[PDB]
Amino acid sequence: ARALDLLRGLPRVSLANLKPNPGSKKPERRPRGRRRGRKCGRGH
RNA sequence: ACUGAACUCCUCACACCCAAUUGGACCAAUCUAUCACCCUAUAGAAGAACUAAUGUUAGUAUAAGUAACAUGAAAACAUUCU
Ligand SMILES: [Mg+2]
Ligand SMILES: [Mg+2]
Ligand SMILES: [Mg+2]
Ligand SMILES: [Mg+2]
Ligand SMILES: [Mg+2]
Ligand SMILES: [Mg+2]
Ligand SMILES: [Mg+2]
Ligand SMILES: [Mg+2]
Repeated sequence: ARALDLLRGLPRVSLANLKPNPGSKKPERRPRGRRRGRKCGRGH
């Protein structure tokens, strides 16, 4: 099982590494900007 | 016969010019948790960034040193005159 030793190939897994899993939460878009929102949920 | 453009070719480098709406990836600053020690990495947040709403608080221009405004005269400030 190469997993544990492959992990041993790095420094100590400190608190600086606990990443949310990619696909954890979709981006919290503030309803604005040049791309997502110009009228923010109501239209003209 | 030329001159005449993002049409096209010419050499690089090409996924870099609609309307809403939707869908994905990055980040301005701050706080926190570990890092780090001239502005820093990665994560959880969240009152999270403005050329404007006939917005409001402070400052300050302009119109401008303009529009408008006051002390009867004289005299040693005794007093006289109008
Ligand atoms: Mg072309
Ligand atoms: Mg288009
Ligand atoms: Mg940045
Ligand atoms: Mg905000
Ligand atoms: Mg402003
Ligand atoms: Mg204003
Ligand atoms: Mg004038
Ligand atoms: Mg005058």
